[PDB]
Formats: sequence, structure tokens, C-alpha cells
Amino acid sequence: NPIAVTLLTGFLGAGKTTLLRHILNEQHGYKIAVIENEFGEVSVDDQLIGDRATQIKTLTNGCICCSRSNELEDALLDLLDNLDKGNIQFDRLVIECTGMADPGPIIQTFFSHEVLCQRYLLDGVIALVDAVHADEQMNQFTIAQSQVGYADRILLTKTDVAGEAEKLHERLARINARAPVYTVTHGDIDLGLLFNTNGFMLEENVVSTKPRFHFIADKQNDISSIVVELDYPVDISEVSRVMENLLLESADKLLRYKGMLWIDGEPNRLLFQGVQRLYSADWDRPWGDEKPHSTMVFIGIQLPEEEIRAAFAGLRK
Amino acid sequence: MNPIAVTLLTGFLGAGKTTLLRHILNEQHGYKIAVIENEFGEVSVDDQLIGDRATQIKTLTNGCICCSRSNELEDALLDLLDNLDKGNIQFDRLVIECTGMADPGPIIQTFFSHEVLCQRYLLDGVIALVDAVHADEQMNQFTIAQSQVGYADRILLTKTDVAGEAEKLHERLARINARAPVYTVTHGDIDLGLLFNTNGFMLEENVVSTKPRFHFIADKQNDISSIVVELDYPVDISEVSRVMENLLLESADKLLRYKGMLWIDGEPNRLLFQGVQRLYSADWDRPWGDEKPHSTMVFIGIQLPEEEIRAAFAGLRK
Ligand SMILES: [Zn+2]
Ligand SMILES: [Zn+2]
Ligand SMILES: [Zn+2]
Ligand SMILES: [Zn+2]
Ligand SMILES: [Zn+2]
Repeated sequence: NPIAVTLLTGFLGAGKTTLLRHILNEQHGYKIAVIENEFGEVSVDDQLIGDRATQIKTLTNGCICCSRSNELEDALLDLLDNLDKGNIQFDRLVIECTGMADPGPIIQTFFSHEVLCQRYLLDGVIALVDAVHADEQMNQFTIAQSQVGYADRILLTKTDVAGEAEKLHERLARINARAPVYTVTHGDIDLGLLFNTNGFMLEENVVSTKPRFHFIADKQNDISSIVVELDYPVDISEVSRVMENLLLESADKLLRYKGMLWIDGEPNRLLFQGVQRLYSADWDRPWGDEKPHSTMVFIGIQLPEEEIRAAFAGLRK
Repeated sequence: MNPIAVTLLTGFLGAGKTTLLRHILNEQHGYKIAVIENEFGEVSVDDQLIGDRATQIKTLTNGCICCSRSNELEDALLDLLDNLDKGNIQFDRLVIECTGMADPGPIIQTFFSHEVLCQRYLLDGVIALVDAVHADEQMNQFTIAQSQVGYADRILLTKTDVAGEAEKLHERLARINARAPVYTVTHGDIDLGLLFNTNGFMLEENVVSTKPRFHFIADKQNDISSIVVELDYPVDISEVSRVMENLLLESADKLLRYKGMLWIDGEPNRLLFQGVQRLYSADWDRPWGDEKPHSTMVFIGIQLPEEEIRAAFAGLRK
């Protein structure tokens, strides 16, 4: 049974420490291995060093705390080794990629080798956003917007003290039109919100937040989403060439992208998804009585929206 | 078996990158180079084969090789070795394009991920192309623009003929990267020799080329900066080891590159070290002899706690 991997990202907030302190110490009933930057465990049961020098600590609550070098593969493979030998037991893996950490390279690690593809299965990317400092952090650091862009789910905290932050709701939507935004106004972040996002599965509803007309404000950010709607079918060969040219032109620019396509002559939905250079497609549920259409979303920095829309517009007969 | 010399070519895209790539793939220069790029500059493709990992490898008329990459760079690197061992292709230099928004970080880490890559490939250096006309603007808007400079072992500054008095730019590049020498590329094409033989990923004793001067106000302009640490006193090898390990872990996500020469208390040999992000290594070197012993270190990164770092090394004193 594949291990469910969750990436916890977002800028330096106080809420991240509280969440990590809850996984490592309290008894929540989850079997979680954690790769973090700091030190929140106050009850270390045992400890072992893997074949690749990975420091693996077993905690009293059953959970595991794990360190990482510059090569994440080492920690991942050492966790599997000691899992197979019954040294440790865990069902979920939570990796902290907060601060200046790029979620990109971490995601790609879980697709690098065949063994990691089979033994690990990415769940989703969770972006923690502090409503008080979000705008400032995103204005100064590109990586702050990027972490939001990679997210399958955005947890917006401290809105009770940030005041009227509807403008922030919009800005997150312009950056990431895929991820729903969860706004916790009273209480803390539930641990279960990190899991079962289904973010790395083929979706038919790729766009959660419908785009609104704000020309003078929808060009502020550097990372944005491009939502493309087609009410016409396209040739599977033609659209395949367009995508391959598109994904290569903006290779370094694209964070994540998903879409549902109406293929000319095919009675089934064609779904696709991708992260940077890695992309995959597959057929799905038949159209039936539902009116056929195409819906795609491209998240990235400095995307050539004009060229992208024009390319899809030329697929019309 | 001579380890293939790998060069990373970074910097914000422009006319200096396309012309340079078009010269490597087409013109006769005498280098046996394999190129991994994003575009398609070569015109005269001689032969083409597909690797066992679906790598598209093209042999060119000028002898050079053009290669494609998926999201996993290991695939192309291992397929190049496969067809090199089988005599299908021949090259002794590898040039990887990481221009635009590309982060040099993950690419650097690829060449340390596995033992085979450590022996067959040898990271020469990171070459950063800089447009004198647009540099200040790009660096103000994009953190990645400063980062690419921060990773550089050599900075090629171009379009200085159109920019003119780009002296304020020299200083800003120096504050960002105090390791890398700056080469003002004269008008025209960037010469191919400026990309090669930097010895950037070897242990150096002269870690700082551009010794920092006093420019307090302008030294708070960037997010990525260098911290030059000078010590005129020896340190306990255990004490300094604890300080570095705490430093590297505290600023794990922040550190781009770092190098240093250390005066170890009781040891007659120089201790050199170098690192890229989380990956770091140290080793002894040339003995001191008649040369006056001292320590010189440089830390390049974003939002570095300079105060804490200097204080930590200051506490290593007796
Ligand atoms: Zn821990
Ligand atoms: Zn090419
Ligand atoms: Zn690998
Ligand atoms: Zn100068
Ligand atoms: Zn001249």
C-alpha cells in the first residue's frame, strides 16, 4: 500500500510551529513520519541512522521525525529500508518546505525513480498563508507566490486580526485558481485538513474559483493563472502538438497545470495534469447528456497568455 | 577515464544567450560539447538516437551533441554516458542551460545525487550572463535574478557598450557575489572560452576575489548578499564544527553557496571547505609554512542572519 505524501509549505508563520508540535507530540491517531527543519518533539522514544546517514527518530506518540540532507532521495529510501525491516511504522509522510524552500524540486523527487513512484504516492501541497503579512511577503519574494501557486489547498489563517482582507482572497485566486481557500477565523488548523486533497489525481473540475473582471488589478502579481475555455472540440493530434510546444516554451515558467479536453470524435473526457516539465494525460468519464467543453488552467510566472490563447484558438475548424 | 567537464549557463534570457548557443551548436570552435537546452538552435543535425530512458540525442555536423531533457535530468545524464561508453557519441564538455526562471540549485544537486555521476561528471562551474541594460530592473523584480548571480563562479557582464557607465552595477554584483570575478564582455559575441575552466567546485584557499569595501547605505539594496568573515585567530576544530553545523541548519533554505579557509588551533595545515545549500564538505590542504595564518570565509544567501553568524565565529575566541 502506497505511502501518502503531503507537502507543507508557506512563509515563516507561527501557525506552522503549532501544527508540527501537534503531529510530533499529541495522540491524534495518525501514523506520520515528519521531515522538518526545526525541533518540536519533546518525547523521543528511539533513534536509528539509515544506510545513507539518515537520522530517523521514533516518537512516543508512534510518529516518526526524520532529517534530510540536500538529497531527499536518501531520507526517502532509508525510511523504506527501515519500514521493510519492521524497525519503523508509518502511513503518512509530511514534508516541511516553508520559508524559502521551493516545492518544485521536492515534488519531482517522488517521480525520479521507479521505486519511489511505487512506494510513495503524493497526496497534495498545502500552503499556509498568514493574512497579516501575506501581501508584504508576496510583494518582496517570488517564492512566496510560488508556494501558493503549487498548492492544492490554501489554509488562510489569522484573518480575525488582519481585518478586511477580501483583497487577499482575490489575490490568492488570481495566483492559484485551482486550490480552494480555507479561511479559519475561529479555532486552529485541523490536522486532517492536510490530507486527502486528491491534488495529484486527474480532475474534471480543474477550476474552483471562477475568474472575475478586474483588468487593472489582475496584472499585479508575477505568478498568475490562465484559465482557457473552449466550447469547440479539437483534433487529438493537433492539441497534442500545441501542448508539447506550449510546455516546452514555458518549461522554466510553468508551476502546475491541469485541464479537461473535448476531443473531436471521442465520446470520453480527456483529462491531464502536470508539474513543471512532468505531464500526463488519460481518458475518463463519458460525456453523456452533459454538454461537452474544455477547461484548462495554467499556473506560472511571466506566462505568454496571448500566445497560449492564440494557439488554442487556432485549433478551431 | 577523464571526468566530463560540466558548465551551467544561467542568467536572464536575451540576445547574449541565443547567439552563444547558436555558436556552440553550429560554428566550428574545436570543442567536443554536449548541450542540454530549452530551444532549438542547431540547424545541421547529422544523426539522431533515442536512449534507453527516451532521451533524444542529436549528433551535429560540427562534432557537438544536442540533447533534450525531461523533468528528471538524471535520465539525460545517464543516457549520455551509455552512448558514450558504446562509442555512439563523443564529447568531453557538457553545457546545461538554466536561463530565465530556472533555479541552478536542483541542477547542481543532480551531479551529487548518485555515485556514477560523481565519477563520470565533474562540475566545473556556474556561469551567469548579465545584461548591463536590464540587470538592475530584473534584480529588483525577481529574486531568481539575484540568485543566479549568487550561484555564479564567473559573471559575464554584457551590453556594457550600450549601457555605458555600468559602475554602479559592478558594486551591486559584488555585494551579491563576492566570490565570482566579473568579466566585461566587449561589444559583440561572448567568446566561448569565457564559459570554461572556472574550477568553481574545487576547494580554494583564495575564496574571496573581490574584497568588500564600506558602502553601508547601498549594501542593503539586495535580498541576496555575501558575508565575508575574516579571522586573525585560530579556532578549535570541534568548536568551529558545531558552529557551522548550527549555521547550516539554521539557514538551510537560505544558503546558496559558501566557501572558506580556516586556521585550525594546533594544526599546521589549512582547512578548506565548500558548500551548496545543504551539501557541504571539508578537507585539509597546503601547510601554512612562512605564510601568516588566518581565516577567510564567504557565505552567499538570502536573508542571512549576518549578526548571529559573525557573533558565533566571534565566540570561538579564547
Ligand atoms: Zn524534528
Ligand atoms: Zn537543441
Ligand atoms: Zn536519483
Ligand atoms: Zn567596477
Ligand atoms: Zn571595443
